[PDB]
Amino acid sequence: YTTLPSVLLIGPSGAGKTALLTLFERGTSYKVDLDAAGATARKFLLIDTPGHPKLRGTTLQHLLNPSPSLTIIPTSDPYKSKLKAVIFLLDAAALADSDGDYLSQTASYLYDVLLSLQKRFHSRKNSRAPSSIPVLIAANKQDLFTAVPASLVKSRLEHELGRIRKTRQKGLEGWLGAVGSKEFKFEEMMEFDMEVEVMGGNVIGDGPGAERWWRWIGERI
Ligand SMILES: Nc1nc2c(ncn2[C@@H]2O[C@H](COP(=O)(O)OP(=O)(O)O)[C@@H](O)[C@H]2O)c(=O)[nH]1
Ligand SMILES: [Mg+2]
Repeated sequence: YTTLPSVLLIGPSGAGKTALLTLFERGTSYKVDLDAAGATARKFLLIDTPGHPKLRGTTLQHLLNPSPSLTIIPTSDPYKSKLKAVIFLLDAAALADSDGDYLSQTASYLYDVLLSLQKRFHSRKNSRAPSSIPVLIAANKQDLFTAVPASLVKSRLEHELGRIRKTRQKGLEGWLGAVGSKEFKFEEMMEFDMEVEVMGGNVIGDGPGAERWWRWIGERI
C-alpha cells in the first residue's frame, strides 16, 4: 500500500518545525498520523525532522536517492510516500543577530540539502533524469518586529552559501551550484531542474501566515 506524497520539513533546532506541523495538522522510519488537515484538504503529508546536527544524516540520505520514498507509520502496517518536495524552515529573527553565527550554521545545513539534491540530479546510473523536487526556504517568525524580511533572508543565504563553496574549493565533489558561476544565486539551481524559492511567513502571532507556503507547495506536487 501507498500514501499521499510527502514534503520533507527540515531545518535547525528552534526554527519552528514542530510548531508548523501542528498548524499543518490542525489545519529510521517516520510515525505520522494520517489525520484531518493533511487528509481532508491538503492531500499531502508534512514530515517533521530532528533539529540537531548529529541527526542530519538520515535526512540527508533521503536526498541522495533518485526516487525517494518515505516509510511512514500511521496512528505495524508500513507505507511508502513519494517524496515530491522539501520545506526548509528557519528562524528569521535569530538570523538578525549581528554576530552572524546563526547564518553560518544555518547556511551549512542548507548547503548540504541543495547539494544532496544536486548530486541526486547528476547521479544517473538509471538513465532517465530524476523527478523535480523543489525546496521551499521558509523564513519563519515574521510576526516578530526583529525578524528579517524574506528578501534579505534570500540575499544573506546566497552570500554565505557562495562563501561556503568558495572556502571549500580552496581546500587544496562538494561544489554547490554551477561550476562557472562567479557569484551564487538560487536561480542558477534551475540548471539542475530544482526550484528553490525564499518565502516569509509565521506560525504563531500576527503576520503573513503559512498558507502562502502550502499554496507554493501544493502548486508543486
Ligand atoms: N514568534 C514566533 N515563534 C514561533 C513561531 N513558530 C514557532 N515559534 C516558537 O519558536 C520555537 C521553535 O520551536 P520548535 O517548534 O520546537 O522548533 P524545532 O526545534 O525546529 O522543532 C518554539 O518555542 C515556538 O513556540 C512563529 O511563527 N513566531
Ligand atoms: Mg522539533
